[PDB]
Amino acid sequence: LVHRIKKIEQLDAWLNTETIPLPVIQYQNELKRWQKAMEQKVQEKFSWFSYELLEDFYGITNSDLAIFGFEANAWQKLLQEQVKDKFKLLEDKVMPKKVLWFYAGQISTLQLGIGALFGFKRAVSILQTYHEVFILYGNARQLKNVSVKKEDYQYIQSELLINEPHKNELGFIIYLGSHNPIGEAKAYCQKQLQINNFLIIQAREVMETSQNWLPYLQEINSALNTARQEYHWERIHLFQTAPTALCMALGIAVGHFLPVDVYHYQCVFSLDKMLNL
Amino acid sequence: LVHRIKKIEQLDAWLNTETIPLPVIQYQGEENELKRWQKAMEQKVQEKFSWFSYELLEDFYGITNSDLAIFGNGILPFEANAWQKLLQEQVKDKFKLLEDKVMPKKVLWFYAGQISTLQLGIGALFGFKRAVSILQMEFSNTTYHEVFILYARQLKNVSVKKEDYQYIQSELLINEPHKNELGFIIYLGSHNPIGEAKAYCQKQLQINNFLIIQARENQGVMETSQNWLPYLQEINSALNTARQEYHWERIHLFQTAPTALCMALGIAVGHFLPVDVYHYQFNAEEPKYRCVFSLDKML
RNA sequence: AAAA
Repeated sequence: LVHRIKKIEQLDAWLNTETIPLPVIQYQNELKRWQKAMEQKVQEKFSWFSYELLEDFYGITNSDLAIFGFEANAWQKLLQEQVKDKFKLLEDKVMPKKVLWFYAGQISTLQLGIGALFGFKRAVSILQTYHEVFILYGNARQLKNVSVKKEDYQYIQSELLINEPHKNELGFIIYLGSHNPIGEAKAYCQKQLQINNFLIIQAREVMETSQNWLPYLQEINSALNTARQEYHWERIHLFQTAPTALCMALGIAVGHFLPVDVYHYQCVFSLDKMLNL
Repeated sequence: LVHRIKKIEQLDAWLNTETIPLPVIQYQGEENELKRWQKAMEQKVQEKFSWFSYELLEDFYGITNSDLAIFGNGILPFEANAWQKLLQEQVKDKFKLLEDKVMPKKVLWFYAGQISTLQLGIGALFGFKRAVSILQMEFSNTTYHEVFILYARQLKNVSVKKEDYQYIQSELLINEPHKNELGFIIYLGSHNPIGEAKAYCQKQLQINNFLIIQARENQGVMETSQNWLPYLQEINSALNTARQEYHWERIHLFQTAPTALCMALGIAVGHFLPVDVYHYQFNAEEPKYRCVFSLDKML
């Protein structure tokens, strides 16, 4: 029931628009504080948007846009319980008009699985006061640009170290966070999985929040494809620190195609198993 | 049985036209996402033929959304016989039956698909004798774009030579001239298959001759507004030039290519070539490649 | 490489 309408233009904007935003959060009363900020950020671009108006027009409640409640079976269960069908159900609810998602998240490692289940085919705005940092609407396809070679790298440096060409097990290191995991990741890969192959990605010089973060995704995708061009890899394990937006977009781009075992630092799930679980 | 039509302009436009769009799509998953995909495709077709509608299609030729969808429930099993059964029970006669459904009026297929490897078989069973608009979703605005227009001779053009290449770069590695078999590798997507397919060929097919095709400048992103017909022209010219000075008894196809490009390549090559297509399955144990079908065994 |  629509009863929170105040301005007459609000009804016109809510009934004669092409895209209806649905801000979604990934939180483990803090949701109310997080959803208030998320409702304000979309209000910057859509002053006609309101959570009460959204629940009146389409029934998308506040709990309907948030999944709450050694990363393990608990992590994969929270992944498959609501996240797997959330986007499909919400897009089914607003069936005529297109959907412009607004995504924020909390857990870095779980954000990779959330993005992989989320897909590369969603017009999204990934926000990181919350500031939008990933713009994949309006331009989106550029997220999968792997054309940037190793020589013309501007933001980050990639180094590939291979010690067992016969063994097709490569480690994935992305040093784009707070604490450098390079030594710990090397010890873990050389001690537990006995993997001597690592694909480290480090910064060339945390980030500029105001600026668009697409070149980071383009550079990591290009480095991964360049590494996979000449050699064969059966399995990839990540060992990284990253912002929510960066890993979320990496999961969006790489997706479920590559055989990847995402681990969390303080395996858990499999990127190819998101479509299987 | 016209009952879901309100205006008369759509009625008269449907009655007195020559081309009737039959937008056929392929999906593997849930029916709700199939309905959403069909709705987006219907919007794209109405952008060009405003009188089009699924309800009008059903009221005019008695044809539902099922006939326009190559639909399968869940993930396709990673078995060659399963893919062959899908190609034969569904795709082998689908286009023939849809063509026969509307006999006096020409059909204009507005095609998009989901599984890239399947699109080669769809194009092979499709044939160059059908004028077709091949689409590709641009994800900035969540809308299709007509990247191939065949409504078709320039589809099967050859006159472009290697020195005049502008879009793709092609190389031919012939290390064993005695062996009359090579692997066709295409990389015009965002996940490089060169290493994995080369390892598969050299460890499971014992083939050391390759035809590698990539993009020249912008690999992984192709302008969905611009026509992709030159891309396929370059690819087909490279393929035929590789088959001019050499005889290839059998070809092996691995590709990370757009769905639109895959279907365009399938319709250009057709079944007049000895190629086995190998599909990469994400949720599969190593080896993740498998000869799902052969291009020369369709008929 | 399962709407690239």
